[PDB]
Amino acid sequence: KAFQKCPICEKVIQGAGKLPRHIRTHTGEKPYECNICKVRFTRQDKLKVHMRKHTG
DNA sequence: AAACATCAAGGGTCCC
DNA sequence: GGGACCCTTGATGTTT
Ligand SMILES: [Zn+2]
Ligand SMILES: [Zn+2]
Repeated sequence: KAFQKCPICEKVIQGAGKLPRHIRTHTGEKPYECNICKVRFTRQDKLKVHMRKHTG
C-alpha cells in the first residue's frame, strides 16, 4: 500500500487519508459533533459508534 | 487480590 | 480519500 510520516512525531502511519487522524492526537481537534448529545470526536467512525447508542 | 468483562484510544486493513 | 470494520492495548468496573 502506501505509508506516511508524521510531521510532529515522525511515526510511520499506513493510510492514504488517515494522517489527519494521527494529527488530531497531538492537538486533539474534534471537528465531528453529535447531533443529539453534542459529544465530539476526532474520527468519523467514532462518531458513528456513538450514534449507535441512540438507536438500538 | 486474580479472574473477567467493558470501554475507549490508537493503528492496521479493506472496500467503495 | 473518505467510509467502515477489525485488531491490539490499557484503564476501569464486577465478581468472587
Ligand atoms: Zn504525530
Ligand atoms: Zn449522541
